[PDB]
Amino acid sequence: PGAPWWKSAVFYQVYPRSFKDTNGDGIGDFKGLTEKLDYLKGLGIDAIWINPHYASPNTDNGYDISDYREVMKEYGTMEDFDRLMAELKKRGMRLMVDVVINHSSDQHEWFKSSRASKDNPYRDYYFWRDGKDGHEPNNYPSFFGGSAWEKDPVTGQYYLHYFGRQQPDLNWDTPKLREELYAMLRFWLDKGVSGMRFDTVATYSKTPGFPDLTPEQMKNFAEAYTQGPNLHRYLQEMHEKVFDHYDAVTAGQIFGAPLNQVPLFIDSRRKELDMAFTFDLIRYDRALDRWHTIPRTLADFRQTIDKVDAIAGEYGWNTFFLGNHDNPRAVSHFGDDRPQWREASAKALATVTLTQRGTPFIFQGDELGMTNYPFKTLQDFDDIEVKGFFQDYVETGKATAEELLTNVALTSRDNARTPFQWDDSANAGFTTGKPWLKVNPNYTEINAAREIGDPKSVYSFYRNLISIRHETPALSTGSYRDIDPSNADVYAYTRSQDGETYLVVVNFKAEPRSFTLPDGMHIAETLIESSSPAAPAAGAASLELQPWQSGIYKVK
Ligand SMILES: OC[C@H]1O[C@@](CO)(O[C@H]2O[C@H](CO)[C@@H](O)[C@H](O)[C@H]2O)[C@@H](O)[C@@H]1O
Ligand SMILES: [Ca+2]
Repeated sequence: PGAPWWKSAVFYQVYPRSFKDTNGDGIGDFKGLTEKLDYLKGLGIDAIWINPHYASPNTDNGYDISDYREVMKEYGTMEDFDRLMAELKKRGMRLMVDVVINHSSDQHEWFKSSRASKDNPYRDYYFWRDGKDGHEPNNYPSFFGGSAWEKDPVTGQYYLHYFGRQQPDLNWDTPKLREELYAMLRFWLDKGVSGMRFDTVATYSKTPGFPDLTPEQMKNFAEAYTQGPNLHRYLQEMHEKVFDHYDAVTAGQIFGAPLNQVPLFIDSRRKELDMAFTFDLIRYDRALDRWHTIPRTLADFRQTIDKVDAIAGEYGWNTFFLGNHDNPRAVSHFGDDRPQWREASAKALATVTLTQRGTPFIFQGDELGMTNYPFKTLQDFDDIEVKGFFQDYVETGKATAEELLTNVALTSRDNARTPFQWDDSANAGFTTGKPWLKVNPNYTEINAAREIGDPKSVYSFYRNLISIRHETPALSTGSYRDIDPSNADVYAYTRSQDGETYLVVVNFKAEPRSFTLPDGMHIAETLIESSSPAAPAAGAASLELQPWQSGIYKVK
């Protein structure tokens, strides 16, 4: 048999708000993305995942939806959306949209009705509960600061919100709400959408009785919210009522779940989701409070990857990504973003990204080597997660504003949201007005127009890697094997399929290193290298590596 298209596709994540503005209001829009499809097509992209594009008050930039069937005013009209669809099809590309059904905006008609009275027909579309002992129903904290329970004076009860107070959680325990959600998914699927990424898919099921979390659970509340007892019954129901009738690919953002539970979401035999976005790797150096960082080495990096890969087993499938809209920039996070090493290391990371087993997702800008942004004050962050950390750690005296800044400058998701750098015109060609979030000053040296024609740019290296992966089955669907989980200097692994074996070797040190191939293995050909002065000799049994050198080889 053949492997589904999604297992050998290369996806690109577009955060519309920061991709391309075409009417100078400072916010990216659909017309801007449509206008750039040739750029994505030329890069070699097969499919695009776009962040939320529905009507939203934007308290959380698309993730607080006020109407699942209208497009966000800032991005355009349904007509623009359809046009995007049509233009992607002409290029043989597929669109994956974001599905945010753990919560809705508090401006959605369902919630406006729900909060009116305890007897309103929409009361149970959400979670309403009496406070206890003079305060909230229980000790549940919110991802974005303070309590997860908000009191509504209209009825005297509190409603639940794992996220923003303007993002009340939807009540999956209510059949009528589930059916409405299924009918809303068909509305988009009927328009031809090829894939759906499920926002915080592991938190749909709530714990009966809402008992207080234990002190330990409070330490990692994100994990506790992924343990609802009806989760998989609900995901299986959604697959049977909806996905069974279409040929869309499903990808779940399993945030907060213990890795050992991931197979329940992706084992194809369970008929739940097709693939998984996990966070063990991207948060491998993040502390439990989600804002401090902890020092890690390449040994920790590869070991996490091996664990995640082993979790897909035979019937499951993983996505692979080094960056997205909720995390710091890939080259700053995992590579070395100092001027003299940024390009070499961004190419190294590209080699890792495109040779991993699973479906890779390239986050907008990483193909250029975009970096974290030089925040100077807390006022430079738009992110509500940061305002939340201020409320929970500074106002409470657990940390000073300076300590918060020092740390969130390295972890804030806003590092990934500064406008895409198209060229060196005003605001790097992202807008003719004022960008909603400041463009990085390094756009003068890091921009698409400058890299596109240069054979040695980070962009060209990504383009070349994508081509190589597309022509080498082993690099998408082949087996994966880490050659030395304990080595903290050089990442080396093999990918194999149908008797064909490839070797990937990436130096993660800003110093020369050597690599001896497994005994019995010899280089056969060199497919590509970055930052290398000369390819190895056919038959080489070892490799000399320059600082941050990466290479893909066919062995024998
Ligand atoms: O970004 C912060 C925070 O939210 C997570 C889910 O736990 O991600 C998804 O849902 C959020 C709320 O809907 C969005 O703000 C975010 O953009 C979306 O990916 C995690 O990434 C993280 O804990
Ligand atoms: Ca615009």
